[PDB]
Amino acid sequence: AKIVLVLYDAGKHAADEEKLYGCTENKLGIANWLKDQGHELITTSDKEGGNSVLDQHIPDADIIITTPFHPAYITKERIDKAKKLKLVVVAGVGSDHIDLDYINQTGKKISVLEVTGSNVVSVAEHVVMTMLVLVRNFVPAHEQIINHDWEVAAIAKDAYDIEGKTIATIGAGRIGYRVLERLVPFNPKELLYYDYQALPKDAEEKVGARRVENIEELVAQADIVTVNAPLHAGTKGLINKELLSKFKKGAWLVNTARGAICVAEDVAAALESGQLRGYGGDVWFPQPAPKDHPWRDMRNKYGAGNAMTPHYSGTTLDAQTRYAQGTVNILESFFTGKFDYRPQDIILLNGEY
Amino acid sequence: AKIVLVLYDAGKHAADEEKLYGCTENKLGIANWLKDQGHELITTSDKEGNSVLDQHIPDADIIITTPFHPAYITKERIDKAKKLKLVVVAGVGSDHIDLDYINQTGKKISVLEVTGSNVVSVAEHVVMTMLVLVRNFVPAHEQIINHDWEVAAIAKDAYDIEGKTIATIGAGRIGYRVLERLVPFNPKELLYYDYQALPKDAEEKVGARRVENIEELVAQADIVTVNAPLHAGTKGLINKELLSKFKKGAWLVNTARGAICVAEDVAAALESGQLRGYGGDVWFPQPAPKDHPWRDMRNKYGAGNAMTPHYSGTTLDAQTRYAQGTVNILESFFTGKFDYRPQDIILLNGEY
Repeated sequence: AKIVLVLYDAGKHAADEEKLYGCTENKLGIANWLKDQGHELITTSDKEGGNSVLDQHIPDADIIITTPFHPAYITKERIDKAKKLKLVVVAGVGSDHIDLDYINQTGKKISVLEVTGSNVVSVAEHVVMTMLVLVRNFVPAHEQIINHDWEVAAIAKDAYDIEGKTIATIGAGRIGYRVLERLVPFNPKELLYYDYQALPKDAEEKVGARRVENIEELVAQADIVTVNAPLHAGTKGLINKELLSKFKKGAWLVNTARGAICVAEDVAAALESGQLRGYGGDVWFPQPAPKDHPWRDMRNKYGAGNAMTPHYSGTTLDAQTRYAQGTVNILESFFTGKFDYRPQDIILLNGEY
Repeated sequence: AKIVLVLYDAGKHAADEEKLYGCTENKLGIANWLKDQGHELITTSDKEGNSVLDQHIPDADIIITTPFHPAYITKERIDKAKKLKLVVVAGVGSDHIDLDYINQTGKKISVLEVTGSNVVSVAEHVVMTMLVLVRNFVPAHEQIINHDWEVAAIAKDAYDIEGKTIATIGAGRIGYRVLERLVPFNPKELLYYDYQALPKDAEEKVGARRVENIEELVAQADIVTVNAPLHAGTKGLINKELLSKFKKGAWLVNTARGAICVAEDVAAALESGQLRGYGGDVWFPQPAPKDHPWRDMRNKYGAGNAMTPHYSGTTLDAQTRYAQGTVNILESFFTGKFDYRPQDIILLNGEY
């Protein structure tokens, strides 16, 4: 079987860290396994333009493996040319780069699987970390040290404890809930959530969570807001100038979900105005963020309140090990003809939901 | 009564933030409370050198200090303080007060601090610092603001805190609250070393296992955090010998006292990879000199440093607790009820 694996080139970084499975140099740790089984593995980061290594191999690829961290766009056009395509894998979680709709609507016999649950802890930790960084004003504090300064009042004047804050999640899916779980022993004033359906009463109670009917009422009472929902018609451009005006004045906002859920210039304005005290997270639109993206240079009135990182929260080394293992499991399920996939991993099975 | 309150000048920052109580400009938010009660308040930052503190010491009934800008209540000052009845720390930490001398004199001076008021603030700082180091946040943010984007450069040394073995040296108020906050992160195990056991049911609440000696503790730990007082057993505890027994690539956090570490030994361990990261907000000497080795030290990747100035206990939330607790102490004294919170007492009329 011919497998096309699309990942980024990690360059010298792959040489520094053998556990960095998720790059072209290290090949998810599956190269020898595939070779020993008689399979042909094409690994490439070249995924854009008709001339690309990806497109060269598409016509006779049996399997394509992709990553949200360097997503090969498995478009209608590519699917149509992929005459032997049987399985598309996401070595991680997130599938917007694959035209699931097209596969399902046509009824093409193509399975699409991802390593469900493998990303969740990593992102949830990143959220709580980012909350803490922002609320406790860590960034300018650290900057003082490395700049050979020491002016405690300059930091203290905008530093709080997370204790006694009201904390709101937009979305209480796997990540949102794991964030709430992690926030419990921090003794927030209250944990709150908005979602299209309720958490079960026992789940709500385990984290002391209260359901708020609408986002406007949710954000109005929240010291801290975190976005943990997918990008869709209900969430695209959700965090805009209008909704931001409904936030608590000097609220902190974290988004490790999708960049497009925010209107980027609206967030920058709100931070600079004091409507937000801080913003952080690792997701951008466009992504990778251009060098000029407003979220890079945006600061609050004190020159802080920015806890942005490149998009990496779900690709820690621990997450990458789970992605690599999960990819092997999926591939073994396929190669053996068992198709004994983990039910949660199945996005489409031979084109069906 | 005459109350001398020794803080620091926050300058323009005091005007920026009204909840910044711990500075001379804002006078713990007690200046009017004190005047309304008929007391005289002297506020100064001048504590070195005929300094203003020294001018007022001879007839101060009460001196209020802050551990963040400590006025040293020295042997000489105790001698000169003819009316001294009460010394208060608007916060927690009494290193700057010669308690041994006060006790020795037989003078009826109470010394109180707002016990418990800094604990959550420091505990949060610890867990934050752990996450920042483990998840490799510092170089990640630096990329963004440097207009770069190279995920692999960050990911190559970024881990989840989940599945890590985490150890605290000391399981007192801060140490225990750190452990409590770590529980839902699913660590492989939470461990502690201390001179006394956690009460059984507190031990079981965080799933902690006691380790009998420090060497054994640090040898199995992915992350170590220092939450012990500075004394004979802990001064220079974290030296090159002990560090060489750390798990290779461990993360170390210290928000307790700078002097529990040997500064150059920690820096050496970070540069060599014995530590993957070091963080915390305590320094020795403090404030840190401009070339203090902990400022510039990095792991081989140019990261592994999550140092801050000494501010974890200075958050606005803690400062509110300090101001309120200082009111509580003062009013217990003023009313002559002396109905102090038992945990606030360091000396009661000179006695431990």
